[PDB]
Parts: sequence; C-alpha cells; structure tokens
Amino acid sequence: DLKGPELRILIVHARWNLQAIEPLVKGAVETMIEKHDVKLENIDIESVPGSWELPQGIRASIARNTYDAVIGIGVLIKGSTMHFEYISEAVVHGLMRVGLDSGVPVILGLLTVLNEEQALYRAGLNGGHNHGNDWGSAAVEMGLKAL
Amino acid sequence: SDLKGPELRILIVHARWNLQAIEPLVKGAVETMIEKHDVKLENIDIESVPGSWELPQGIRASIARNTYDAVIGIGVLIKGSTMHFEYISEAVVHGLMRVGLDSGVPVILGLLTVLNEEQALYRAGLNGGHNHGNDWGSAAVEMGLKALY
Amino acid sequence: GPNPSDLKGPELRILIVHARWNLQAIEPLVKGAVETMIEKHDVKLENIDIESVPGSWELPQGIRASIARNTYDAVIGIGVLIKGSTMHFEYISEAVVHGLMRVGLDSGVPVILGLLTVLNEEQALYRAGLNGGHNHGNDWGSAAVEMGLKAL
Amino acid sequence: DLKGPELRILIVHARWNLQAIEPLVKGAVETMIEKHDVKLENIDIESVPGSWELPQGIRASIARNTYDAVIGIGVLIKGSTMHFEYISEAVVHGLMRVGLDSGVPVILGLLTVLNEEQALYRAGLNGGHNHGNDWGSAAVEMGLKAL
Amino acid sequence: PSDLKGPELRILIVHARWNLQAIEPLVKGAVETMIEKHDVKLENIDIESVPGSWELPQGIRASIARNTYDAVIGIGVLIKGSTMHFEYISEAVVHGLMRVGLDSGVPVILGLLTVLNEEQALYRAGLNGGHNHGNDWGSAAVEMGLKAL
Ligand SMILES: O=c1[nH]c(NC[C@H](O)[C@H](O)[C@H](O)CO)c([N+](=O)[O-])c(=O)[nH]1
Ligand SMILES: O=c1[nH]c(NC[C@H](O)[C@H](O)[C@H](O)CO)c([N+](=O)[O-])c(=O)[nH]1
Ligand SMILES: O=c1[nH]c(NC[C@H](O)[C@H](O)[C@H](O)CO)c([N+](=O)[O-])c(=O)[nH]1
Ligand SMILES: O=c1[nH]c(NC[C@H](O)[C@H](O)[C@H](O)CO)c([N+](=O)[O-])c(=O)[nH]1
Ligand SMILES: O=c1[nH]c(NC[C@H](O)[C@H](O)[C@H](O)CO)c([N+](=O)[O-])c(=O)[nH]1
Repeated sequence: DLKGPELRILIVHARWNLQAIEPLVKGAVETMIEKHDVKLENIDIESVPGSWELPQGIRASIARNTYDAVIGIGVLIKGSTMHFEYISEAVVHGLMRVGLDSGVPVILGLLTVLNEEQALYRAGLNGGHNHGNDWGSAAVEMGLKAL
Repeated sequence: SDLKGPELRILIVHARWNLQAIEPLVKGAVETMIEKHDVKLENIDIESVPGSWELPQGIRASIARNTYDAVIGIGVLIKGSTMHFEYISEAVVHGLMRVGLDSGVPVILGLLTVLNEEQALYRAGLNGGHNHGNDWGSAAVEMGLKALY
Repeated sequence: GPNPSDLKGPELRILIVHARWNLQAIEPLVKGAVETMIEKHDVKLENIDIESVPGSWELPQGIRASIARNTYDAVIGIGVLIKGSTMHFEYISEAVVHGLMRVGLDSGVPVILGLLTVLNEEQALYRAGLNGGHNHGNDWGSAAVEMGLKAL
Repeated sequence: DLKGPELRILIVHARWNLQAIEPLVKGAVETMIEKHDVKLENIDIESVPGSWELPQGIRASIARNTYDAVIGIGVLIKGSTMHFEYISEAVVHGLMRVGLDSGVPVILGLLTVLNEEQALYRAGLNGGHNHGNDWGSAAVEMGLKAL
Repeated sequence: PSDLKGPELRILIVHARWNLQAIEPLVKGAVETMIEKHDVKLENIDIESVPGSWELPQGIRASIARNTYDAVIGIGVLIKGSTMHFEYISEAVVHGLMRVGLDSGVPVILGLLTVLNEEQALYRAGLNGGHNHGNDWGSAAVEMGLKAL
C-alpha cells in the first residue's frame, strides 16, 4: 500500500468526449487521495482541446513547475477517415518522448477505441471498471520510485 | 472556447494540394480567431508550401525567423492507388509533433487524411458538413494563451 | 531458432525491470532469466537487481531512471501485452518497443527485449515455459550476459 | 512564376529500378532549368545503391557543401516479403529527419508502389504525368523561401 | 559507377545468430564479393555477432564507438511467428539501424530480411535457385564507404 503524502501530481486531460473524460479524471483523483494519501491541493488539473495537444501541454507544464508524476488523459474514437490512426500513433510516441526527455514519469491514460460504448465501459459506466483508478495508483508508484 | 487573444501572433502554414478543400479550412480558422477570439488580422501570418510533406519544414523555418504564440499546419492528403498516402501521412504527423516539441511552440493539427475528395470537402464545411478550420482556430488561441501567459 | 553462448560473466551487474500485468506469465520469465544467468553463466545472485513497474508502458521510464542511478552492464526489460478489444494493444506495443530501443541507444547500455506481444493468454504462458513450451526468459538471460561482456 | 538563378540544388537518387528513375531525374532537372532559370552548373547529381542509402547520402553531402534544397529520388516496389513496408517507413522518416536536423528542405521524390507499371506511369511513361517536374518546382520554391 | 575498388577500406559486419542456416550464406556472399570483386582485404573486415536482430543496432553502435570503419553491414533474419512479435521487432530494428547511421555519420547497410517463412529467407540467401543478397550488400558497403572519403 504505497502512500505519497508529499507527491505533487499533474493531470492534463483533453476535452473531446467529455462524457468519458470526467469519470476517468475523478477515478484517478479519488484513488490517489482516498487510497494513497495524496493531498488534493497537491494535484494540479489542466486541460487542452484535444489529444493531439496532450504532449505539448504536458511539456509546457513540467517546464514551469515541478511534478513527481504526470497523467495524460484523452479519448480517441475511430471515425470515418484515417485521422484516428495517425493522431493515435503520433500522440503515443509524443507522450513517451516527453517522459523520456524530462525524466518525469508520464502515465498513459489514453483510450483508443472503435466506438463510444467502449470508452464509457472503460470509464466505469455500464458495468465496466474505471481505468482512471489504475492510472492514479501507477502515478503514485512511479512518482515514489523517482524519489 | 471563451478565450480572447488580442495580442497573440498566430502563424498558419498550408499546403496547396487539393486547394478546393484548403481554402475553406484556412478561412474558417482565420474568421473564427478574429470574430470569436479578437485576434487581429495583422497578427496572423499566412504562408504556403507545395505539399503536406513540406509543412513540417516550412513551419520549422518560419518559427526560427519570427516569433509566434501558436501555429496551425493545414494540409489535405487523399488516399491514391499506391502506398504513397500512408507513408507521407505517417511521416508528416510525426514531423509536426516533433517540430512542436523541439521548439516549445504549440502546433495545431489541421491535417486531413481521407479516403476520397468528398470526405475532405465535407470536413471543410461543404455539402452540409462542419468546417473543422473553426475548431483549429479556437485551439490555436487556447494553446497560444496557455503558453504566453 | 536462437544460438546462445557459453560465456561466463562473474563480474557482470545485471538489472531486470518487469511489469506486473499478467503475473502468471511474468514470474516464470523472470525466474528463467535469473536461473540461467546464475547456473549457466556464473553471474552472482547479489549482482542481479530486480525492479518492477505497473505496466509495460512504464518499462522504458523505469529502466531510464535506474541506469541513471546505478551502473549496469546490461538490462532486461520484461512485460506481457495481450491483444484486447480496442487498439490500445497496438499503440502501446509500438511505443514501448521504440522506447526501449531509444533508452538503449541513448545510454549505451544493452537493453534486452523481454517483451511478449501476444493475441491471447495461452500464447504468453506457452512462451513462459508452461504447457510444454520453451521458457524464453532463459534466452534473455544468455543475451544479457553476452551483450554485457561485449560492452567491456 | 518563381525563378532561382542563384539556387544550388542537390539531387540524390537510388539506382534500383533505373527505368523509372532516369525519367524522374530528367523531369526534375529540365523543369528547374527551363521553367525556373536554375543554372545547369548549380545542380549536383549524386547516386546511391538503394533507397535505404538515400538519407545517409543526403546527410553526408549537405555536410560537405551548401545547398538551398535537396531532392531525394528512389523507387520502391512491393515484393513478396515485408521488406518493402519496413524500408519504406524507415526511409521516409529518415528523409524527414535529415531535413529537420539540417534546416535544409528535403523534397520527397520517393515512389512506393505495388508494381512496376505504377512507377513508370508516375515517371511520365504510358500516358502518365512525370512527377519529377513537380519535385523540381517544389525544390525551387522551398529553396527560395529559406531566405 | 564503373568498377569500385576499396583496398584501404575497413568494413564492419555485425550479424545476429537466429536462423544461422540463412545467416551464414549471407555473410559469406558479402565477404566474398568485397574481396574478389572490390579488392577489399580480408584482414580489414571485422565480423561480430549478437544473439538476435534486436541487438544489431546496439552492437553496431558499441563497435563504431571503439574502432573506425568506413562502412557497416547489419545482417539478421526475422521470420513471422504466431504473435505480433515479428512486426514490432522489425519496425524497431529498422528505425534503430537508420538512427545509428545518421547519428554517427557512418554508412550502415541494411542486410536485414523480414520474411513470412523460412523458405523465403533461404531463397534470398542464394539457396534453392535464389540470388544471394549478401553480394549486393557487399558492393553497397564498398560504394558507400568510398563516397564517405
Ligand atoms: O482527443 C481527441 N481529439 C480529437 N481532435 C483532434 C486533435 O486532438 C486536436 O484537437 C486538433 O486536431 C488540432 O490539434 C479527436 N477527433 O478529432 O476525433 C478525438 O477523437 N479525440
Ligand atoms: O498535401 C498533399 N501533398 C501531396 N504531394 C506529396 C508531397 O506533399 C510533396 O508535394 C512532394 O512529394 C515533394 O516533396 C499529395 N499527394 O501526392 O497525393 C496529397 O494528397 N496531399
Ligand atoms: O504490461 C501490460 N500493461 C498493460 N497496462 C497498460 C500500461 O502498460 C500502463 O500500466 C498504464 O496504461 C498507464 O501508464 C496492459 N493492458 O492494458 O492491457 C497489458 O496487456 N500489459
Ligand atoms: O531503392 C530501392 N532499393 C531496394 N534495395 C534495398 C536497399 O535500398 C539497399 O540498397 C540495401 O538493402 C542495403 O542497404 C529495393 N528492394 O530491395 O526491393 C527497392 O525496391 N528499391
Ligand atoms: O534475429 C532474430 N531474432 C529473434 N529473437 C528476438 C530478438 O532478436 C532478441 O534476440 C531477444 O528477444 C531479447 O533481446 C527472432 N524471433 O524471436 O523470432 C527472429 O526471427 N530473428
């Protein structure tokens, strides 16, 4: 049971498909607090328009303040074109790059699904498990291991 | 989407392939920044390059000469008969992401990667579709402000 | 198939980072890697560090942090990704594999790939030495030793 | 309507599928000269075994001399294995990297086709349009805009 | 290029050891072609091996940092299996080999085979009526090594 009362965590989330984003952020926040003793005042939450902006928003934020771990949250749903595949591939590499360039643990809270239902299910609705909870724990664990 | 950026300097680089779709996209972006976010016309630079492949390179060259708070890269790639479309799309997207992360300047994705021309026009606001350029205009202002201030 | 060496690395310091998803398959892999280095290459138990991270996504990051603090001759990254219902599997697998390659090239430290990217659980267990399969961890142990010695 | 009498242009082309390569190179050269007033003596032409060497040949050459723009030309045809897919992906990312790293515009004269007929058609044979011309014009434009 | 001779060239060859049946002929073809057709000296050709294709980029990087080579040939054979392992390793190795060559300035020749089954690999190694691809790689190493001088 890892506890991180002194950890400063950053959460950057996109605003596309808010129906699925909100639950994810909550589950992450609630879990860090209620289960890892992270302090609410130590959790910064920022948003960007879409998943494409996630890597950029995180990079700008960890250059200004100091965080022990970051959680990038976004929901990409396959559409009619190849837009979904290209954005997904670029964003995932971008998030990995920002983490490796900065030395700050970047947790993957990106969902890349085929339809809305799949997203809601992974956000804890319709009998599914909220994946945000897992991301909060990973944030805490990686943040501690980085000291 | 309420944000105002009267002091923001925005750069728009667009390719010239599939101009039928490019033009509306650029207008929607410009119009939205101006009428909805108070950006000043004189603070918006517009440049062009032959194709989407040049977008990353054109943007890189420009943000090295002047100072911008945000950049919008606009291009239209349509699937053809070869694998050309797939390889260019992949490299361009990775290039635009790199330019943004290397420079610290927000780069907005105004790239359409479609199966046929009808899909592009529809996303440019023609034939009953929503003009995606508008969303790009708003995103540029938002990311520009979250960096300058 | 592979062609391991008989090389001995009694002075080698080896690091093993593994994720914790699908532990059923992870455990046998790690054991095989450790046992093989020790019993077959003369690596010393005390010279093998073992760390863990939540998921495969964390592997490149955990390895990067660890080789920045201590000095290792070789690193083995171990994780198990199983195709699910979304495209999550494809995108994480691609990013992690490129990430592990980058950490190895940036640092100069050999990073051994102990990542399984499978369609279902049965395939993972089979590659972990269960149900009549060959334990791939063993091969990784020999590779770690071989690369660690060629870096000296 | 762009003219570049002082531009120095480099062309690196592979030698696999020369039947398609030659016309592509000619089209690019002819167009730069005849339509953009580029001078014959200001156009260097080099070759490398295959498309895989394109990025490397270009990087080496722009480190020795000064060019305003580079055109990389090569032809990849899908074969029986996955070789085509992996080389294509690596070469394209390689050419983009060299352009961004060096600051010198790199024009994409790479064809990634399914069979030989497709390549010849794009080289102007059998009633097709010679793509090399477009690459010549793009080189001139990007070379001028780099100043 | 007429007939290139490189009697003073120093060439490095790193090959993996998976699927040796196909590897050996590939290496021979490359060595023989360099010596017999390009006048490269046997004593100027270093040959190293690594467990698998995943180690090629790393093995090559370590070696060119210790000695000086005019060109490098990376040889490995990947065969599609029952999982997605082949696809991910192939993509990462190919990008890794391109990176090492561009980072170092030393030409890295691609002697990697990414096939669907063993038969395809043997064929490309010169068995069963096929053309030994290692020969072409040898000539490419010599040509690129000379053009770097
Ligand atoms: O986070 C998402 N962003 C999306 N917008 C695209 C992109 O993230 C940027 O907001 C904008 O394209 C300019 O950068 C999506 N779609 O377009 O479908 C989506 O599904 N999810
Ligand atoms: O912007 C585009 N550029 C295209 N040209 C490719 C590239 O952008 C350059 O113009 C040229 O290849 C040399 O750099 C396209 N097609 O070829 O189809 C396309 O659909 N869209
Ligand atoms: O190692 C794995 N990690 C997984 N977790 C995802 C990721 O590795 C991180 O733990 C988390 O996503 C945010 O960092 C997996 N799935 O989700 O399926 C999986 O199959 N294997
Ligand atoms: O330019 C090409 N090079 C090719 N050769 C591969 C590569 O470009 C190098 O010459 C050599 O592989 C070593 O780097 C091709 N095929 O193999 O099919 C091809 O179609 N086109
Ligand atoms: O060179 C190869 N290496 C292989 N081994 C994988 C890898 O190259 C590493 O040696 C090891 O996986 C961890 O470093 C292969 N397969 O697994 O199938 C293969 O086909 N070819």
